[PDB]
Parts: sequence; C-alpha cells; structure tokens
Amino acid sequence: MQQLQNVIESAFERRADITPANVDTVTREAVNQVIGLLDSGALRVAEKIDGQWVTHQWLKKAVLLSFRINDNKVMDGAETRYYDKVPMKFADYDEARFQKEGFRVVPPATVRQGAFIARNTVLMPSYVNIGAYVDEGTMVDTWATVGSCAQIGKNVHLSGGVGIGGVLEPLQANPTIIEDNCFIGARSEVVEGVIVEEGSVISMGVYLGQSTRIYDRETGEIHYGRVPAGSVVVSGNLPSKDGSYSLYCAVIVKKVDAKTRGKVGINELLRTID
Amino acid sequence: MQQLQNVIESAFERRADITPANVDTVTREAVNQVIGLLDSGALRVAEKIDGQWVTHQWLKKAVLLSFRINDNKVMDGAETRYYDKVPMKFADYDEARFQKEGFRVVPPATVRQGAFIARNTVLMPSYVNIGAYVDEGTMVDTWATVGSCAQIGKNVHLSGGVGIGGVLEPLQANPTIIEDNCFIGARSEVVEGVIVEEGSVISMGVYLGQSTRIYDRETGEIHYGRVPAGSVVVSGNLPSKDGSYSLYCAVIVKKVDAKTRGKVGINELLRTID
Amino acid sequence: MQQLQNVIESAFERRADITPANVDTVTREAVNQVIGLLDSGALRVAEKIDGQWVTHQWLKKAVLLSFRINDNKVMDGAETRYYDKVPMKFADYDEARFQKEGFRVVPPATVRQGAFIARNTVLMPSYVNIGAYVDEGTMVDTWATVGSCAQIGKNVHLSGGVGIGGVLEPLQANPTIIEDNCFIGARSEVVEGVIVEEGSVISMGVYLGQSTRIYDRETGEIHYGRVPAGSVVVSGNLPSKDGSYSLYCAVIVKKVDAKTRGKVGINELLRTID
Ligand SMILES: CC(C)(COP(=O)(O)OP(=O)(O)OC[C@H]1O[C@@H](n2cnc3c(N)ncnc32)[C@H](O)[C@@H]1OP(=O)(O)O)[C@@H](O)C(=O)NCCC(=O)NCCS
Ligand SMILES: CC(C)(COP(=O)(O)OP(=O)(O)OC[C@H]1O[C@@H](n2cnc3c(N)ncnc32)[C@H](O)[C@@H]1OP(=O)(O)O)[C@@H](O)C(=O)NCCC(=O)NCCS
Ligand SMILES: CC(C)(COP(=O)(O)OP(=O)(O)OC[C@H]1O[C@@H](n2cnc3c(N)ncnc32)[C@H](O)[C@@H]1OP(=O)(O)O)[C@@H](O)C(=O)NCCC(=O)NCCS
Ligand SMILES: N[C@@H](CCCCC(=O)O)C(=O)O
Ligand SMILES: N[C@@H](CCCCC(=O)O)C(=O)O
Ligand SMILES: N[C@@H](CCCCC(=O)O)C(=O)O
Repeated sequence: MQQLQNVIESAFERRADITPANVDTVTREAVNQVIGLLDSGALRVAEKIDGQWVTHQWLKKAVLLSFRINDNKVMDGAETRYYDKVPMKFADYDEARFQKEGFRVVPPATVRQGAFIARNTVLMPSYVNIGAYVDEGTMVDTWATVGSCAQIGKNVHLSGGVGIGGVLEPLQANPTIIEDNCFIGARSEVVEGVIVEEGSVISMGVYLGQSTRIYDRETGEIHYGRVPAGSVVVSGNLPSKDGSYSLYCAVIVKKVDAKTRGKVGINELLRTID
Repeated sequence: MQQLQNVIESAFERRADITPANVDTVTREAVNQVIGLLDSGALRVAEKIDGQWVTHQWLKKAVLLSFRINDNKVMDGAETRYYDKVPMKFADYDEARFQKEGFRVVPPATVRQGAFIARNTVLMPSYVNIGAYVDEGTMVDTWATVGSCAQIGKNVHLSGGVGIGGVLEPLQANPTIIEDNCFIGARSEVVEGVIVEEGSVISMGVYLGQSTRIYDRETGEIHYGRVPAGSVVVSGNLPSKDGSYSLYCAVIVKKVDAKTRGKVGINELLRTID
Repeated sequence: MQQLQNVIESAFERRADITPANVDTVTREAVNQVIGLLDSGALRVAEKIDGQWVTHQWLKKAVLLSFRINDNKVMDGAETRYYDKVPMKFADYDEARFQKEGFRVVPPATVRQGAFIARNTVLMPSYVNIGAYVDEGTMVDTWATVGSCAQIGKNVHLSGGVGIGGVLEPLQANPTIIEDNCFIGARSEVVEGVIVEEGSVISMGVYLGQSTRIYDRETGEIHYGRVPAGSVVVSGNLPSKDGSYSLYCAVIVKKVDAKTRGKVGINELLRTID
C-alpha cells in the first residue's frame, strides 16, 4: 500500500525526534492502520516468494514507530498494575469472536495487538509479541515466546520454554522464521534471522544464532543461518585445533523418520472441534 | 473404580467422534467425576507399587477425553481475555480453604483443575497442568512447568525455568516422574517418561529424554530412561568414533554428599508456619 | 541504620520460633521499615565499595524474616486466586506515580514489594523478586527472572528466559551480581554469587555457578566465580584426562569488539521518552 508506505518511511527518518506529542495526526493515523493490518494478517512482515523469504523492512519500521507515537497508559491487572503502550490483542473479544476466530487461549497466555494468530492454534501460557505471525494448527507451549515480527509456519510445535528471536532489542535486520511442520524441542532458542526449513526437528536445549555452526556429520558440510528442510538437530561440540577444549555447535544427526515422527507429532484431539 | 473405569474406556475408543454436543450425559458426568478425583489426590495417574511405578492408562484417557467433552468458554482476565476449556483450580477458593489446604500460591502462579497440590508446597509463578500430582514440601520455582500427568515427589525443588514433560502433545505412553527429595537445576528439562530416582541432583541446563545417554564415568555404564537414586548429573558430551565431533550427554559425576547437600537444600523457613 | 539493624539481628537469631502471631510489634514495624527502604532503593543488599562488592548480611536477614512475620492473604487474580505473604509492588501505583517513576511495565510483568526498579528500565513479562535491585536503562526480557536480592547494573540486557540466582532457596551466602553494561544471552543462568563484570557478553545457553570452570583459551587461565570485565563467553566442554568424555564449561572466546557490539546493543527508542 503506497498511501501508507510513504508516510511510514517518511517518519522513520525522524524517528528519534518524534514523540507522542509532537507527532502529527497523519503519521499517527497511518502507523495505527498499518498495525491494524498486521493484527489481521492482511500484511505480514516477511513472506516467502519464489522460494525465498522476503523482509518488508518498511513494515518493521512501522512496528518500531509505534513505540515513538504512542504513550503509556495504566493497565489494571487484578492484583497489580502495568504501565505500557501496546494494547492487549484480546481485550475486546467476546465469545462470538473467539468462536469465529477458531483458536484457543489458555490463561494466562498473552498477545500484543499487531500480532496475527491463525485459526486452530493453541496458545498455552506464553508470549506473542507485536508483528509476529502464527499460522494454522500451531501450538505455542508453556512459557514459550514468539519474538517481535517472527514468522511461525502451520502445524508447528514450539515446546515449553522455547524462544524465537524478535527484532527490537537487540535490533535485527531480519525476523526469525520457522517454516511449516517443524518441531522445536524444549528450552531451545532460535534467533538472529536464522531460518528453520520445513519438517525439521530441533531437539531440546539447542541454541541457534548466526554464529552457530550447524554441522552435518554425514557430509561434513557446516551451515550457518539455516536448517535444511527435514533435519534432526541436536547439541554437540566441535574440538579446538589442539584438542584442548571444544565449543558448542548444533549437529544434524539424521533426516526425519518414523522413529522421529513417533515422538513429535501434533495431537489433533487438542485442536479446534469442527 | 469400575463404574467409572468402564464408561471412560468405552468412550475413548470413539474419541475422534465425540464432541461437546453429541456426547451423552453419562460419559460427561463420568469424565467429570474422574477429573474431580484427580483434582483431590484420591486418584493419581501413576503410582509406585512394589518398587515399580505404574501407569493407569485409563486415567490418562479420561484426561484426553476431557478435551473432547468440554467446550471453550470466555475467561475474563483483567487486562485481556482467554478462551479455553479447563477451569482454573483456585477460582473458587476462599481463605478458609487455602488455610486448610496448606500451600502457598504466588501470583501469578496458575494451576488447572485436575491437578493435585499437596500441603506445604510453594508455587512460585509457574504452571501446573491437568492431572499432575505435586507432593508435600515441594517448591516449583519461577517459570517452571509441571507437565500434564507428571508426578513430583515430596520435598523436591524444581528450579527456575525447569520443565517436566507432559503426556498430551506430543502424545506420550508414560508420565515423567521425579521421586522424593530430588533437586532439579535451573533450565533443565525432563521428559518422555524418564524417571529421576530419589535423592538425585540434576545440575543446571541438563536435558533428559529417552534418547539421552546418562553416562557413569566411574562404571562406564550408560543408562537410558532413568537416573539412579542419589546421583549428581551434569551436562557433558561423548566423542564420535572419529573424534571428529562430540554429542550431548548427561554425566553422573558422583554420588550426592555434604558438599552437594550444601548447595541444594530446602529452606524450611519458607514452608507453612504450623 | 543502627535502630533498625539492631532489632533485625536480634530477631534473626530466634527465626524458627517467630510466627505471624507471637511476633512483637517492634520487630514487625522494623522489618517492615527495612523492606520499605529496599523497595525505595534507599538501602540495597549489596553494594560496591572500593572496587569490591559487599554484602550487607543483615539486610538479607530482614528479607528472610519477612517470611516469618507476615501471614498469607488471599489475592484475587481475575480468573483465579492466589494465597501469599508478599504484596505486589505496583498494586497501589496510579499513572502519576508511574509517570514519575519512569519505567515501563509490560503485562503481565510482576514485581514483589521490596525490590527496587530504576528509572528508564523496561520490564517485559518477567519476575523480579523481593530485595532485588534493577538499575537504570536495563531491560528484563520475556520470562526472565531476577532472583531475590540479586543486583543488576545499568543498561543491562537480560535476554528471554534468563535466570539470575536468588538467595532464598537454596539458601545462599551472597547475591548474584551483574555489573553495568552486560548482555546476558537467551536461556542462560547465573547463580550462586557469581559476578559478571562490566561490559561482558554472555552468549545463549551459558550456565554459570560456583562449580563452573570459566576457561580462557588464550591464557589457559581457568576462573571460578566471576567473569572478567569485557569478556565474551560461550558454552563449550573440557575433556576428561582419558579423552573418554568431556564436561560442560564456559569458554571466554574473546574480548568484546564492534562485531560483538553489533549484535547486543540496547535500543534507545524503546527507553523512556524524555
Ligand atoms: C531428537 C529426539 C526427538 C530423538 O529423535 P530420534 O529420531 O528418536 O533420535 P534417536 O534416538 O534415533 O537418535 C538419533 C541420534 O541422535 C542422538 N540423539 C537424539 N536425541 C538426542 C538428544 N536429545 N540428546 C543427545 N543425542 C540425541 C542419538 O544419540 C543418536 O546418535 P547416534 O546416531 O550417534 O547413536 C529427542 O532427542 C527429542 O528432542 N525429543 C524432544 C523432547 C521435547 O522437547 N519434548 C517437549 C516437552 S514440552
Ligand atoms: C551440581 C552442583 C550442585 C555442584 O555440586 P557439587 O557436588 O558441589 O559438585 P562439585 O563442585 O564438587 O563438582 C563435581 C564435579 O562435577 C563438575 N560440576 C559440578 N557442577 C557442575 C556444573 N554446573 N557444570 C560443570 N561441571 C560441574 C565439577 O567440575 C566436578 O568435576 P570433577 O570431579 O571432574 O572435578 C552445581 O553444579 C549446581 O548444579 N548448582 C545448581 C544451581 C541452580 O540450579 N540454582 C537454582 C536457582 S533457581
Ligand atoms: C556471542 C554472540 C553475540 C556472537 O558474538 P560475536 O562476537 O559475533 O562472536 P563471533 O561470531 O565472532 O564468534 C566468536 C567465536 O565464538 C564462537 N561463537 C560466538 N557465538 C557463539 C555461539 N552462540 N555458539 C558457539 N560459538 C559461538 C564462534 O564460533 C567463534 O569461535 P572461533 O573464534 O573459534 O571461530 C552470539 O553468539 C550470541 O550470543 N548472540 C545472542 C543471541 C541472543 O541471546 N538473543 C536474544 C533474544 S531475546
Ligand atoms: N528481545 C525482544 C525485546 C522486545 C521488547 C519490546 C518492548 O519494549 O515493548 C524482541 O526483540 O522482541
Ligand atoms: N506439551 C504439553 C502440551 C499440553 C497441552 C494442553 C492443552 O491443549 O490445553 C503437555 O503434553 O502437557
Ligand atoms: N530460588 C528462588 C526461590 C525464591 C522463593 C521465594 C518465596 O518462597 O516466596 C530464590 O532464591 O529467589
């Protein structure tokens, strides 16, 4: 959308000088529209095209800009209070809407406005930040976190305590992406724009960033920045040249098989009852 | 109880075809009774008998079935809203009851109905899922999670961010069990029906599943599926046949002693004041 | 303050015999004053003096004593209820106050009374326990935990799921300390009075306790208990004498540089708008 894009990219350049008071009504109404579109899935920060994920940098700008144009407000919890500038996604929903939207929200799961939640997903208690997109069939398990602008595929299982990197602090060039049908093992972390290709199974306690060597014991090939589709990755170490010590690395031990599929499947009985 | 068992096991077979509307009042009243019994500790998903832990598969069925027979309902948080089908355990408690029940619930700790919480336990902010059983004296520290049907012994310390595997998704044959007097180190995970025998101390960042080699450096013996009573386990790696790389494993470095006991004890002053 | 110190240290000696009912009004009024001072930053459990961090053991006593002198009370969450004895810090705040205090509290971030939160900090959903002190500019990211009495410097970034050890259970001699300008990587844990010196960058999945060997590959020097200022630490392993297996250790791979600074900076746009 050019009528929105334009205004957004104009303002971003004056980011540091914009405040909730000196901001003109145009930039305000706009930034707000672009956030409403992300909330709805009509726009998404990154998308795959011609087998390549592409980042719409300017949508990442509007996300950033919302923090310069909005002012904090007291939010009454019940036993405590909060003070923040990003509204709660579900604050206005009634049953009708939850009924039409088709997902399940387990207390005290929390989602910020500007994040897209797809039909048939289950959010156990966890956090979904602004601009993230969570596709169909996915479960975000206990204490997991879907970082700002992150892109999560359909039928994904983010295990308990899993963290998917955001792009706000520290600031990142690209969002983190988990393609369709992946299983991310408990307590694992995926950050810094790494891409986990479809059908991959990341074991527990695996940490993947741009500096992580993803080692393929079979080919001897060492990847960086992405997990090839259908891999099973687990933690290991690689030895120093002098065998003096070893440093952490991710090891692709094999390609997903029935033995693997046995342990990581989605439980349809927990999904939406048609 | 045969009058309950029977009905439950009948229905389970038609699991995929049962919905919150076509379910007959018998199966409904029953499933509901079996959940009320679990909530109360009168029944428990697994139990030790003749020095062997046994799983009552049919109680795991009722847990599963509750998701087919109940419909979602809007739950009003304060600043947001939720939409789910498993009631909150403590929603009806008054002080009298909390006073009689003898445990402490730190906001915003959350427990689902169908989980048993014993006297003198302390729940820091954390999650206890349906069907779990948490025994006397235990503390569930910050952001820890007690997975569906998991069995936690007396006087256990589940450190911050610790995750004890559930049995719902991915679906599991047996619950995860932590016997009496164990200390589970921060950010560690125990899943897939592994058993941690009494008096063991699992260090921080230890991940135990059925595929985890538990190596006893002293005996050279490699375990799978269980931690022998009184062990102290920490993370390590085992080398490839070609010394090319190494893969994660759990290492039993020693048997618990006073030096160890010094660092992992329970603080009675925090327990219930008699 | 001697008029407070005295009373506190008197009572501590009778800790096990004091209860919310047999405690005399003096010890009660006092313990309560010392907690109000910690809440305000007027007193702090540990402080650096002459380039040495010092622990005021007697302030740690008052923290402990508050659990013996206060009785539990029902706290009404919205969808559930809690039963605990430490009030919520922000329960009384209005916008005026939040406005004057200058920090941001993202729901459902929770802080106990007795903890000091400095100006310009951002608390994503996380936990700050009694007696902790969080200095200026710092962000406590999602599901992080600042343990009882822990001391966090200015401009620190505690990543998602990071745990900073408390001193309550298990009981500890000294608090855990993170000096100014440090970045603690996702899912990492720092406990047992370890000190992370200023400007250090701890990678993801690093676990530091008193038994952790911090290995400097360059000097060959092995530290214990502290991370030398300006280090970049990541997980590795050290080999057994027989190369039979290896055990976890922290490895100082280098001194912080621009490449590093690129990935861990604070995002000022998210801080308080002056
Ligand atoms: C990866 C995993 C699924 C095992 O899958 P699998 O296909 O059965 O793998 P296998 O048991 O055949 O092992 C394959 C190889 O990798 C190793 N392996 C598998 N999982 C491993 C793990 N967690 N740690 C170390 N090694 C592991 C095996 O030792 C084996 O090595 P080898 O070929 O040299 O002998 C299991 O390790 C896992 O991650 N489970 C997830 C638990 C979880 O996160 N639950 C969520 C609770 S919310
Ligand atoms: C396991 C632990 C308790 C140490 O216990 P300990 O009995 O004092 O163990 P020691 O210091 O004697 O070390 C025993 C051996 O294991 C190693 N060891 C112990 N803990 C280790 C750890 N965390 N990482 C690596 N090695 C460790 C030591 O290097 C030593 O090896 P060695 O025999 O080859 O020299 C400590 O490591 C730990 O896990 N603390 C828990 C912290 C925690 O989770 N706090 C909770 C905050 S909510
Ligand atoms: C430490 C980190 C910042 C990399 O910093 P860096 O200065 O760019 O480090 P480099 O990429 O130059 O690597 C330095 C050395 O350490 C290793 N290294 C760096 N980070 C590593 C990691 N996470 N795992 C393993 N090795 C790592 C490199 O392999 C390299 O080893 P070498 O010198 O033998 O080749 C990055 O690893 C990291 O921790 N990012 C934090 C992500 C995070 O927690 N995000 C928060 C989301 S809430
Ligand atoms: N590491 C997180 C920090 C988000 C901060 C959001 C906020 O200030 O409200 C991310 O990049 O998503
Ligand atoms: N991994 C978790 C998932 C629980 C889902 C519960 C729900 O759908 O409400 C467990 O097996 O306990
Ligand atoms: N490991 C945590 C336990 C805190 C318990 C607080 C409570 O009982 O209320 C700490 O030492 O800070």
